Amino acid sequence: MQLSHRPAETGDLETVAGFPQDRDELFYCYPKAIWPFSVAQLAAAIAERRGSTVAVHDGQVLGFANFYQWQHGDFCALGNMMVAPAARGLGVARYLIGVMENLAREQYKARLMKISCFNANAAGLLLYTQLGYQPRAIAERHDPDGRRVALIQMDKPLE
Ligand SMILES: NC(=O)c1ccccc1C(=O)O
Repeated sequence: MQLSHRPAETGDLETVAGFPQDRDELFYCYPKAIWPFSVAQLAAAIAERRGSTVAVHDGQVLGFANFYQWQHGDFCALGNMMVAPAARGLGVARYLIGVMENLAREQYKARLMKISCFNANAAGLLLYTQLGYQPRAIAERHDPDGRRVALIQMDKPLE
């Protein structure tokens, strides 16, 4: 695994929009989106967010993330974390989170990163825990079927 990163580009959109594999996966990384995901929905998110970044290995875009909140001197909130199915479990999310932490520090002078994770996403909860994120609160959300879910709000200091 030899990873690099760069800002997302329009030519990346179809690849990245292909990463969520079902309605649940889309919900866990973009709960406002509607299944099926699309390039137009992804581009609309990018336009209203900051710091949209891809991770690349062996000439392939394998991961994407951005910030859905950003407050200079204060914090950023990581969003839209998506990884190519074949590249799951291989450190791509871990790598991108590190890159986004540096970007929050550098671009926003952030002292904290916030990550919100839906309760069903065990893999995310475990990874964010390995990376030093701590749970702070639990908020109620509703999934696309109107079922109540729990959004675990985590954070981590950035010095
Ligand atoms: N902004 C959110 O409500 C959210 C919550 C959990 C995971 C991802 C996101 C996201 O849209 O990026």
